[PDB]
Amino acid sequence: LSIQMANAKFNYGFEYLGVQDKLVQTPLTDRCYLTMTQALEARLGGSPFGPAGTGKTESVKALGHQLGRFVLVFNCDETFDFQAMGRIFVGLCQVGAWGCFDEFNRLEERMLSAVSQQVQCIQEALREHSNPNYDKTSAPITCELLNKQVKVSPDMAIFITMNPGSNLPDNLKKLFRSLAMTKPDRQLIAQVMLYSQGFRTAEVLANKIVPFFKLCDEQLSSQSHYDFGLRALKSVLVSAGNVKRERIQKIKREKEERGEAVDEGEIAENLPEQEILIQSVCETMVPKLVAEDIPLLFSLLSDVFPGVQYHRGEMTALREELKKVCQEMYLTYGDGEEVGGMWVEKVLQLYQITQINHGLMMVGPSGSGKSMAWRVLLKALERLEGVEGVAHIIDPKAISKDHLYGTLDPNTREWTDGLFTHVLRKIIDSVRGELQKRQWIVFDGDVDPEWVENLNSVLDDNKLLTLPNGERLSLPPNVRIMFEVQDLKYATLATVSRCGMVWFSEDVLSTDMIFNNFLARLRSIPLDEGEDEAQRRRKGKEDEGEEAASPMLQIQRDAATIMQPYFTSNGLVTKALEHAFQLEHIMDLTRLRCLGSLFSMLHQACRNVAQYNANHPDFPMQIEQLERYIQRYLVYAILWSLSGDSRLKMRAELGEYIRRITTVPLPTAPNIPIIDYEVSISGEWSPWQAKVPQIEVETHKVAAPDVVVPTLDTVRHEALLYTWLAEHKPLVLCGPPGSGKTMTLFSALRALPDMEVVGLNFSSATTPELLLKTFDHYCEYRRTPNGVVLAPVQLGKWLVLFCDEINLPDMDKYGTQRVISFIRQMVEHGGFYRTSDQTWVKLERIQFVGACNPPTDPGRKPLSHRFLRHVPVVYVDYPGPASLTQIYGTFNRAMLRLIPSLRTYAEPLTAAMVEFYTMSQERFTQDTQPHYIYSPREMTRWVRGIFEALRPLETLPVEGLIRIWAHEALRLFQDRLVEDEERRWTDENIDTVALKHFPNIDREKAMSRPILYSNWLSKDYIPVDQEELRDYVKARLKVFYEEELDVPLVLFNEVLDHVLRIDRIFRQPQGHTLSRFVAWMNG
Ligand SMILES: Nc1ncnc2c1ncn2[C@@H]1O[C@H](COP(=O)(O)OP(=O)(O)NP(=O)(O)O)[C@@H](O)[C@H]1O
Ligand SMILES: Nc1ncnc2c1ncn2[C@@H]1O[C@H](COP(=O)(O)OP(=O)(O)OP(=O)(O)O)[C@@H](O)[C@H]1O
Ligand SMILES: Nc1ncnc2c1ncn2[C@@H]1O[C@H](COP(=O)(O)OP(=O)(O)O)[C@@H](O)[C@H]1O
Ligand SMILES: [Mg+2]
Repeated sequence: LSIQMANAKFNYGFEYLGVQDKLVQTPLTDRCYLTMTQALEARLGGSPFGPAGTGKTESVKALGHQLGRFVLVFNCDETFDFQAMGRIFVGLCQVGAWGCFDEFNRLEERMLSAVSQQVQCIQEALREHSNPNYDKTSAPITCELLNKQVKVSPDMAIFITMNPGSNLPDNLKKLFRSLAMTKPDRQLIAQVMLYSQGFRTAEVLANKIVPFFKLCDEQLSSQSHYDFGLRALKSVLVSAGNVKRERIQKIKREKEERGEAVDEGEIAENLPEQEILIQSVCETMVPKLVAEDIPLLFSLLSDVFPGVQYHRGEMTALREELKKVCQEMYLTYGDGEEVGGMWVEKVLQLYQITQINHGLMMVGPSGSGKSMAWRVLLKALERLEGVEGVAHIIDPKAISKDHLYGTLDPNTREWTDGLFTHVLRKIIDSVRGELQKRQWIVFDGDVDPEWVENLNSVLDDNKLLTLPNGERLSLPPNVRIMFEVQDLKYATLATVSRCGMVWFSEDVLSTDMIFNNFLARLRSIPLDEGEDEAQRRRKGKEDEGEEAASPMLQIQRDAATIMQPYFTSNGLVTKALEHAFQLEHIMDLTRLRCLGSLFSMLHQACRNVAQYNANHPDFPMQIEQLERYIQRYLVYAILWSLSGDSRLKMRAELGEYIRRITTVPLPTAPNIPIIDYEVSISGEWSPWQAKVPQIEVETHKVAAPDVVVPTLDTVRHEALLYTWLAEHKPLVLCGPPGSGKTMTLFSALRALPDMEVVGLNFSSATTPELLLKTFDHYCEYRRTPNGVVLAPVQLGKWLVLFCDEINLPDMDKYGTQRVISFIRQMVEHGGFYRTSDQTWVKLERIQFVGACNPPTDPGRKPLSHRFLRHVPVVYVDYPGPASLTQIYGTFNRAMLRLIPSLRTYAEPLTAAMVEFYTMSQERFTQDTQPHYIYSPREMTRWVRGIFEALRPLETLPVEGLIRIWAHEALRLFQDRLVEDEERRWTDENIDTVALKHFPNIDREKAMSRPILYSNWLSKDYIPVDQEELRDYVKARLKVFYEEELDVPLVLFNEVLDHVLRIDRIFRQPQGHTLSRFVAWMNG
């Protein structure tokens, strides 16, 4: 066979090509064939250049296959095996075979230059053929490849596909003929391909569908997972042909069951082709469509296909099973355009995608029901198809890639299966008849290009996991690999293309569905039975005769009945949530975080009523008292769940709004926030300030009593702490530095009897290994018939992990914190995977409680929205004036117990320590300088300061106390200042505050301007004059010259002061050229 075109005359190399994709011979394809064959006749190379997805490489492949020549497409995107490319060029030259480089532009410059030199040598050797004088009876053509004279066959050729934006290297510009494949002719491809599927009308369908894809491309919002190129269009047309043939066979079988004669042409003639194509387009696109783009897509579809609509296929059996399972698991179900219609549609789309593809993804935002949709689908197909459904949930970023896929031991060769490989091997072996069962492996975590490299082969049509051990695991047809991801920001397009997709937009789960789920869970789940009765929930399909499973069920049912009016679609909770979303919060506010926090608080409310009934066995709670209590608690929990993450002013704003919209009475005191009030066990409100005792501290522990001085901010938060620890929810506390989250959390946790606090401090290098080490330290694994359970060694104690800085762990390159995802999988799935043995282990009595600083701070990072959904976040602002006054009044009263003559001045002093401090906090801010930061840590450092000036001294006058107070004020606040006028303001304001709070104390004796305190001159820490201190420091400096460093150091006014400040800080506890000098002097 000889294939000829214009001058070119090739011979057909009879190479077996299999069922290779045929290309519609469009005008651009004909032009490309013409120019490429002309170049090959001239022995020049071919360069079809153009935008991405314009048929370049596959047109070259089509031309090579038309002449029967072996084509070898070389990719040029981070997978370019250079070490084989010299060998591959030698093979191409010797055997005779074509080589095409897809996007040769994408090569790095070194790679580009080297391959360019190789191709230049080859093409010069090929061009040496073209001269006529060279007789080929004796012509051993050769080229220099791999330092060898390799013979070149004439049939061989090389093509280089380029992407403009550009040109070829200057080496090959003279040698390669270029062709612009700028725009393939979509209409003719669609026409020929639709006519290939048997569509009676193809010109109109092609001329409609082709502009529609372009219209979708421009109009719809840009998303990575969308694809409206020629590949997607051709896949849509194949699916349309399949739907058409299915309809032919449906009508045929319907007639055959009855009494009729069959002829395929008659049935095919009378059908709507537009409806079939539209059904295919919708079935293939709408699952991927974001909720914002679906009505735009339907509008464009109506415009391009007028008077044609897509009626969704009715799956009555699956829908009934879905209704049954949803009623079983306290989930709202709908039949479309109802409460929960979109979610039902999405789970049905998930079923379709699982049926078609063997790999799929769910790409909603956090809190859209993708995990619940998948679970409901599995448990519904359970009853529908009579096949047991099993789920293997893996958080892939939590585990390392090596343990995920198993690593070959570099020495003493032995294979250790990874977790995913262990699951696949277990399924393939089928020790328990796993092949009979249906198994879905769900990667429930962020997807990255690193851990999906081995999964690319599995997700593709190969369905073969290749391991470095050399074992090739074939995926059985029962296995389905699924993905849950909040987003696909860092996913390669290669991964997305292989997988089907269902986008679960956040407006698939309405607030009404979550409220219905909460109330249904309240009405049927006893809140004290826990996990022992959790199995029995499945024993009864309706639990008849078990309405009074406990008094807990009855009381919480009454509470739910009381709460129903406020949980409506336009109730108090909905409006409160909508307003709260307008407020700015230190952490990103998610809907389900607020809702889970509120549900936990209401759970604790009904628990409190149960406690009241237990403590009043004779006359338990009446329904009126219950109504008042729950009505007030709902407002209290609404505030503390929504505005709990905001400043006091915004909490007051939300309280004002609730006062505006609510019907429940609120307190009748004008200048008190609602958050300051508690709901007592009786329905009436009561201030929190009544529940905060005034205590007295010992002098021994005056500045570090690890017991928190009870203030308002401490009697509130601890209550909330308990309300969120009874439910085992992972509490988190945030706030500016020094606020007191760590002490408050430690005291609240240690106050409980059962809790065992384990103090972990997180940092940038912390990983899952830290938590695992803590578990091996305090906890242990035990085997049970249910499975492996991790438990604390101490029986009957709830072990809690304090994660002191949850924010600080560094993100990976792809915006995921490993330890945070690990904790997320624990708190959500109630366990993790032992990687060493590759098996699921369940936590029994493990909890997490975190502290943070706001994410705006430099070393911090924002937390994952999948993780922030579980944790309730509280914002501990600074204590403020009254709280500071109480906290440090107790400390000053303890401090003055040393000298009994100044006890009466304890309270006048404390207010001063507050007032000036607050004034500084209002005058100097972080904007002026980054280090102008004030907190209660200053005040303790004030207290401690005075303490270590008062501890050795046997007695003082009040003026001495004022002088020490002023000295510590200057040493803590004046030193940090940068500007001289600020220092002068501090000088004047210390005097103003002191004389305001200490009238009839003469200022001249009490506070002379040159305030210096030193311990070198005398044994005690008492004031001294400037000249004596100058002389002592000068003598010691002269000694220092000839001792450690032999250089002159001059003493001026502004260096003696720094020496004294450094020595002072050396004398305090936890006190953090001149530094070396003062360290030497003080030893
Ligand atoms: N109610 C209080 N009673 C006593 N001291 C308090 C109180 N509130 C705050 N403090 C002081 O606040 C300082 C900081 O408390 P601490 O909890 O130890 O730091 P922190 O809250 O963890 N700050 P950080 O961990 O950096 O975000 C300590 O010196 C406490 O004495
Ligand atoms: N069909 C439903 N009807 C009612 N409530 C539902 C339904 N589906 C989910 N919910 C509620 O919404 C919650 C979130 O569902 P799901 O756990 O599947 O979310 P998700 O989007 O996967 O979240 P995450 O980002 O935490 O992984 C469920 O715990 C349940 O409270
Ligand atoms: N003339 C054509 N006939 C049929 N299909 C085509 C034609 N041109 C392009 N295509 C399709 O468009 C897609 C283009 O991808 P490909 O040619 O591999 O990369 P690029 O076009 O970016 O060089 C292919 O899936 C191919 O099937
Ligand atoms: Mg999920």
